[PDB]
Amino acid sequence: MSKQFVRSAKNLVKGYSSTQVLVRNATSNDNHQVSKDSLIELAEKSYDSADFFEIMDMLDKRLNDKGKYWRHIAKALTVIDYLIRFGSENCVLWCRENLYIIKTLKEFRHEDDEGIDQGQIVRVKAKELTALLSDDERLNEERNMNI
Amino acid sequence: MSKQFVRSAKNLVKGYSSTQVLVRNATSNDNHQVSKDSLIELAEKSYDSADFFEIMDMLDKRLNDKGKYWRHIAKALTVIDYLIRFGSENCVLWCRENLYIIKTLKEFRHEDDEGIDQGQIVRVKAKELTALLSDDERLNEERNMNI
Repeated sequence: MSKQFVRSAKNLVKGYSSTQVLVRNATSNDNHQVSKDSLIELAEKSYDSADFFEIMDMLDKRLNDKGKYWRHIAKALTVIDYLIRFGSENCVLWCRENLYIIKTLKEFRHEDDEGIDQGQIVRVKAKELTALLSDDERLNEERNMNI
Repeated sequence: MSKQFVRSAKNLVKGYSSTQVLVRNATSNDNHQVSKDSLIELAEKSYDSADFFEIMDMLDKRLNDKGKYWRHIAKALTVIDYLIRFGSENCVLWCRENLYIIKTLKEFRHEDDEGIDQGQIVRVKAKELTALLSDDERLNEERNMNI
């Protein structure tokens, strides 16, 4: 039967739009962090009312991932970082609502494959992130010096 | 209000089709493993392009199950074995893309409440399956002599 579309056949089954996929691509399961361009492109779609909502929800679905998928949670936090600094005000306030999800990720355990502390990058980045969040002074200044 | 038929409602509320239900029943949380009949049924329905997609996703939605459901992950693997061995070629190529889910299952931790680990049953069938999967020569010979 047909062949190379099968990658995109998957996303259709679950009903992911290209915006949901670009987030799913940005938070991939490999190691390469997030591409420099993908972030500003998600920064643009953060203003787009429809896309915006698709983005936020996908990160929350990515933040509450298993112990095994440390990289989803690793990349997700860098994405959430780029939006609160470059994207819309909508982005910051969203995080403030479900702030407990980030505070919980401070303590993430995954030293199982096969002993290496892989889940520290998750802990540290979250702690590093929410530190930037809770303060009001350092937020508004960074945004003014970006746009 | 009603009695035994309420079971079907549970599968209704989540919007499960006949095939989506047959997958969940064969790949249930019992230790009896799948039925030989249920295998060739899902192998046959694998040819049907409508059912074909439901199966893969329901097998995928069951491979990333929690620690507690070790029996789901085991049967799901042994199911994919039958389809890569008997069913439509479409199935095999599906697996080649979501190989990241298969590769990671080589290791899997499950301390078993009573004090055991199976645990390995999940680990081992994965290792044994992908080893069969990765080879191009073993596949093409296996199917031609079965059809």
